[PDB]
Amino acid sequence: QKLSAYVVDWDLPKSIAWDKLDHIVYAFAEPTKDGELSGFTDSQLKSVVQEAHSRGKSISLSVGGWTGSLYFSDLLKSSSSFDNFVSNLVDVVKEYDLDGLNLDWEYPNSPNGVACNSKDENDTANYLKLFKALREKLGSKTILTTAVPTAPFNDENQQPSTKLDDNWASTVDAFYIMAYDVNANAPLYYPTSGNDAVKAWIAAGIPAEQLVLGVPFYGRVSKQIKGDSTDEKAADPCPNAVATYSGQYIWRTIAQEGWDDISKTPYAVLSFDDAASLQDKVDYAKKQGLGGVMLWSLEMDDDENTLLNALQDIR
Ligand SMILES: [Mg+2]
Ligand SMILES: [Mg+2]
Repeated sequence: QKLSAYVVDWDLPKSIAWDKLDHIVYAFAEPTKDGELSGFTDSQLKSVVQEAHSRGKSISLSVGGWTGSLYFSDLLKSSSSFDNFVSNLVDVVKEYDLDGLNLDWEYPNSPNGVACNSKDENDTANYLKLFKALREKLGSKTILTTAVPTAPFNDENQQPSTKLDDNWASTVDAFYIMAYDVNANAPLYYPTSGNDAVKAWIAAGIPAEQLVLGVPFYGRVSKQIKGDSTDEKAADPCPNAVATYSGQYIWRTIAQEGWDDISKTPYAVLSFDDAASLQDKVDYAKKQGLGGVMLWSLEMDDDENTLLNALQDIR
């Protein structure tokens, strides 16, 4: 899986450029307070799985996400909720014939992310309990990945773990660094960036070949002011939460509506990514011996696949 591409349940790519990618990550299934799965479309996940297998491609289900991380901590600290969650993850792998599961908790024991997310000092340890249990329960041929922040999972004082249980690196196949929404939106060099994140995760104990550099097909605008037509005002799943904008401009608005040396990204203020910066990220990933790259998200590209084409050197 040198090149993985996220697709979203609420806006699937009408047509997937299958031979231009290796791996589809389907977002999101949201864990409920009770360890159930929710939020994704049966028929749609079935159909995408069937198409991926027909095209000889692999597909994972992403569990969690920005508004799907409310109950990870609560679920994983307790016992039979942990077990119920593990069993339902095994069962969704059964049901949908999945090649992998991608765990996207944002974030273990963190003040960042959705404000009212459940958080506990033991979140990273129970998260690895979850991964060891999943590797247990699913077999060796199931792909276990996680979408990860720019720094190793927070410790029990809400600081990036300086060392990780190498049962991480031996249980989890790949770690997808979400090196975007940093501030540059997806800076390659920097107080963090893709390079700084790769350094931190390598120093924490995750080898480079199990690290996957995450790149965006969008940019963020600043003067939170509104982005383009897809930036709708939205509130987090917390009572009384203020609804806000993201500032998002997907690549398609940039393209149809017609440089920063330090971060190696383009500015317009709209900080975003084009074929040049994405090629720079690919060159970085190759020079560092990373496992590949992941992209968020596939539907944001244009008809002529500008951004997906600019990534082909990884594969
Ligand atoms: Mg169902
Ligand atoms: Mg996200």
